[PDB]
Amino acid sequence: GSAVSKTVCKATTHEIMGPKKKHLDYLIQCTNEMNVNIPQLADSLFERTTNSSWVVVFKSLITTHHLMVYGNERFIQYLASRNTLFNLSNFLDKSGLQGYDMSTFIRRYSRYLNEKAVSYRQVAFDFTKVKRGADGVMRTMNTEKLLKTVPIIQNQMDALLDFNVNSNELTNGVINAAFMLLFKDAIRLFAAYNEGIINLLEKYFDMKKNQCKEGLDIYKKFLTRMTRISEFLKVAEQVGIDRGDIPDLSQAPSSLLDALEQH
Amino acid sequence: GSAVSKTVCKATTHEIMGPKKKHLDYLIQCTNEMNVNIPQLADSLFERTTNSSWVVVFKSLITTHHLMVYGNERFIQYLASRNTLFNLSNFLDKSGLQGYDMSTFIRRYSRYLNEKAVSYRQVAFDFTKVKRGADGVMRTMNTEKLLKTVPIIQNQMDALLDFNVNSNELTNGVINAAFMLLFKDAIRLFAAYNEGIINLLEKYFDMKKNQCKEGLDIYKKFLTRMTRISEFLKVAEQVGIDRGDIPDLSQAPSSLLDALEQH
Ligand SMILES: O=P(O)(O)O[C@@H]1[C@@H](O)[C@H](O)[C@H](O)[C@H](O)[C@H]1OP(=O)(O)O
Ligand SMILES: O=P(O)(O)O[C@@H]1[C@@H](O)[C@H](O)[C@H](O)[C@H](O)[C@H]1OP(=O)(O)O
Repeated sequence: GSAVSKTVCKATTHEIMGPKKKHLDYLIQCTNEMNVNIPQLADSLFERTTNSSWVVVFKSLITTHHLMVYGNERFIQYLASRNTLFNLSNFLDKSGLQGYDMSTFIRRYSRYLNEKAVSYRQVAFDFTKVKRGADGVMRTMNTEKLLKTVPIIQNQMDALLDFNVNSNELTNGVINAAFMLLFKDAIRLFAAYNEGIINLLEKYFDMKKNQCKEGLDIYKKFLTRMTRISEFLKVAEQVGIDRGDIPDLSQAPSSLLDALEQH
Repeated sequence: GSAVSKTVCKATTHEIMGPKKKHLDYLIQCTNEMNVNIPQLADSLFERTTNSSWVVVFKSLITTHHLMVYGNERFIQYLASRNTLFNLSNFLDKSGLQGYDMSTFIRRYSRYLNEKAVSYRQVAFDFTKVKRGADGVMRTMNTEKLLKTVPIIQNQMDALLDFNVNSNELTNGVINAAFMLLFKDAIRLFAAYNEGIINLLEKYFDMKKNQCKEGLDIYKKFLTRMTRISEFLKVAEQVGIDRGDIPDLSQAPSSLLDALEQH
């Protein structure tokens, strides 16, 4: 409460760096205790995003992201259960040039975090954390659910990609911390999108006519998102990310000629 | 040969970013083929470090590092088997201000890479890649070897820490790529140093008098290196590294009072 509320403030000071690890680890522990009240924790983070300063606001967003990623699942479950989330579509800190320039990234990042909660609300699991491989959800899921799901991933991906940053704009510790978390989500989200497309192809020839028509549209939009993701990973390469952490995109786009299996 | 030699050139162009992933992955495959001649591969990288331009030289160093980390063990085994390695102690590119400023980091980075090969030569394994835990080498190694080894780790660590960079000097893609690989080595190297200290303490009370005297000196220098590593991880925090990747240093420095178990 007070100890939680104080940690929230310390994670979101005016200092120009991302939230400190020591504050973030204490918050993560908070989400794992059955006696902590999650809504009060969340409320304190939403209140910090009514501040007028870009630094405070951007740090409150990054804290929320890190908790969705490393915190107990009850945190994102609460965020998904609310009706309204971040309303920063018109944010503008005009106090200095860094302010103006960062305001745009705040808008875009907050939209991605909203879309991340909405996706959890719709399918009741986190695309970034579920079992991959061949024994996983995205690999072993029925054809009806599949057709319903893949388009939700696509949507979460588009909001992520709209962050639209260039290497020459990653110039301070705050936006750099945001980018590192976005990178982590992008690679896990791609893995899951890819798995769904693999299942699709597996089942495509064996399926109803109008189904086939829906699948065709999904494979279609996947190929177009494949090139956007390439551009995103190139910004990561330019910035200096370890090349061992960057996934190899040499997987699944040869086959567009089932655009005729609808004879 | 020619295909290897050409890839080396492409990994080390004048362009101001780290070596591209596609070139690095081809080199990694080269080290895993029984028919590729390792010495010719290595020689081509050493030749690039006689270039006059800081960009070429720094990229040849980073390529060599990435191969020591992700390549087949026969690569680092060859480097350790040579008598002379990098001789860049007097490097200076004076063609522009970026040149002057980067020359110092080239000197320091090349010394760390030399020390990394020397350490492999001395103990016949890579501190960064061996089994950790309780079923690992660093946890289960005899008291004589231990006393001999821990000081080699300490030495490799000091050369790593002398890189001595501040957040405000990480301003281009080349030095940033170097830093990401150094970060990865620093955390694995610390894990192994820590494991050795744990074993030490385990065995300390049950050991010969002069042995005890040696152990005491090692624990001593470990505590002093513990604070340097803290400073290093703080530069990583400032830059924006995901706080989940940064290790928790809340392990093993209470006990200095065996400085008396020598009664
Ligand atoms: O060394 P760390 O753990 O950074 O803690 C620092 C500490 O060095 C000291 O400067 C505090 O006054 C400062 O406010 C605190 O930060 P905090 O208040 O955010 O804990
Ligand atoms: O798209 P990537 O794979 O970067 O390859 C690029 C390619 O886009 C094109 O500009 C080449 O002329 C350029 O030299 C090459 O780089 P390369 O010669 O280093 O392969």
